[PDB]
Amino acid sequence: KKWLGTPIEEMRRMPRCGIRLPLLRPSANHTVTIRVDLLRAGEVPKPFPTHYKDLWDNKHVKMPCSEQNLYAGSRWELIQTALLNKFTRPQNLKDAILKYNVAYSKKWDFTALIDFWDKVLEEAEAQHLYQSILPDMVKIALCLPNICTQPIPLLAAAMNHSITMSQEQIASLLANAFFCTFPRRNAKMKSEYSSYPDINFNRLFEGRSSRKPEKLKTLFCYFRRVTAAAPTGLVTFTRQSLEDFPEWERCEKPLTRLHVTYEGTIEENGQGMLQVDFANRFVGGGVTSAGLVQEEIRFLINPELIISRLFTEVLDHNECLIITGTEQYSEYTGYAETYRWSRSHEDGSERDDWQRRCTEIVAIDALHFRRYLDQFVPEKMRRELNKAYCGFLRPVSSENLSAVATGNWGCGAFGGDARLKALIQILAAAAAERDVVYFTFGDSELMRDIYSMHIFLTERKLTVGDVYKLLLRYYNEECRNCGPDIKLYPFIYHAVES
Ligand SMILES: Cn1c(=O)c2[nH]c(SCCN3CCC(C(=O)O)CC3)nc2n(C)c1=O
Repeated sequence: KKWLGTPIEEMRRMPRCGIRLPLLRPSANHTVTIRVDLLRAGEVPKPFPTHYKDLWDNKHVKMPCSEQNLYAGSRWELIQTALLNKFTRPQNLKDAILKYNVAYSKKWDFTALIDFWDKVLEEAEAQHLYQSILPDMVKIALCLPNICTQPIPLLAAAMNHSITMSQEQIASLLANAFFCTFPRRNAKMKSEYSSYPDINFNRLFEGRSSRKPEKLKTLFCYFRRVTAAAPTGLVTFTRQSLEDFPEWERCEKPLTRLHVTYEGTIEENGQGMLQVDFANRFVGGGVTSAGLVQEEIRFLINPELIISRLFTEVLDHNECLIITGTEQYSEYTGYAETYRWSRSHEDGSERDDWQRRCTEIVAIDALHFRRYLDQFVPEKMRRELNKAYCGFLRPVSSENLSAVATGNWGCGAFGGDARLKALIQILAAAAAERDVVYFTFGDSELMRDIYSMHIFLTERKLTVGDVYKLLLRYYNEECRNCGPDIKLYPFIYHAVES
């Protein structure tokens, strides 16, 4: 069988399962950068306010077009002069970017940008790039003060706050990131913003990996689309930080339903579900540098995700980032060394009443384990449970919650055990009262094992706490004084049947 458990057709999805959205309005915990009274399907949203307002401080994005962005001369004037030149060769673009980044002219390498333009693209593609795409990217970047007129607060640690902005505003900001115009975001030894991810794209231009051309094709697909015809929708970015976490050993909740399959993907087969991003604590991971695994791929085919890096501080253990409304612009094949851009993608997702695509993605960062046994330590298991729980919980009735679409979170490079991490997500979803749709990405044996454990536990009516106590026993009996002699799932079967 290609899938096991509850049919996926019986799982809840957006928009059909959602509650009527309240009226979109700014508030103390919701920044809204567009005119809600003029928001209409198929119309480009109007920025609010009408005239640029600047905030240059430690609570807001430092905009490149700020009159306080100085070097004293105006850095924004310098950016304008540098970018409003014909490009005909990749060195022209390098030289332009470095005119307002002089301190980094010896530090930033542009080999991948030069190789892409000169050595990957055929002549006609290169010509289209410098005659049409790059000039159009410059124009939308330089339009920033007319597009992003409202200060953008930082989603800082411990903040429970949301930003809703237009896809068009995101395009202007991402064009600026491409041209590396965001100030104070560059120095390796920075104090300010040291707890924020990279946003400027300079590391996309360095080195000779065969990955970078594929990353650039994926991003230029997006840039070509959104400069040719402005997207009309909205995107919400919500930082969520919980303080009340379950007493896992005493939770009497039953497990919820499971669909597990070794075929399909989160982004295609989990349409309308809560889609997990296997994130780095710096959201987006290496998307703007060398990474090209699950999180980076998603940030490339849905580039509006990338802008979360402009304003999202590194996630603490009790926090996540929820992004609603990003659009898929590319299709791809493979991953890492085999990742390839395939073609442009026309997103068919419905939009909700806030004109957001009905696509909800949650970034939750797993721990990186130096030693395999480290992850069975109770404090580490509880950490992962609470992280997933924070990502899944919507402080909303269970009937209005979509299923969670996820997979082997934190496995591969971070050393997580897929069978443990699957069980941890199942418990967290149960506590948040959501069903689970689990993609094993080609591993048929894992699919069978997860299904078998799930139905074993549910048929015996074990609670979340019952299972968590079994994890603690496994640690104590097979890990603390110990790889272990007995694997986790066999241990559980034996303990319960005994
Ligand atoms: C359910 N699910 C996935 O699990 C998934 N994984 C990926 S790429 C992950 C390749 N990465 C390479 C380096 C390795 C190391 O360095 O250890 C580890 C693994 N795309 C995915 N999608 C779309 C999906 O739906």
